[PDB]
Amino acid sequence: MPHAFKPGDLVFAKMKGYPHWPARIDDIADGAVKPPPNKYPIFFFGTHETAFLGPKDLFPYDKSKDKYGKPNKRKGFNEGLWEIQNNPHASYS
Repeated sequence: MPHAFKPGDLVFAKMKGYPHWPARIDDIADGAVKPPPNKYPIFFFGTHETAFLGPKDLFPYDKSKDKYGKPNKRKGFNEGLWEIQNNPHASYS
C-alpha cells in the first residue's frame, strides 16, 4: 500500500495551464523557505523551477509514465523527461 509522499519521490506534477510535468519531491535545505502546511516543495525537471503543491496535483511516476511521459512542445519538457529517467536525484543547482 502507498505511504505519504516523501523527499526523493518521483512524480508528474500538474499545474493549471501546463501538461503533467516530470518532477520530484525536494528536500528543504537547512535555512531554506519551508512550504505552507499540507504542501510539498516540487522541483520540476527541465525548467528547474520549484512550486509548492498538495497531493491532488502529484501523480506517482511509475504508475503515470505510460500516460504522461511522452515528448511535449513546451520549453524544458523533453529535457525534463531525460532527467527524471536518467538522473532524477542529481543536483541541478
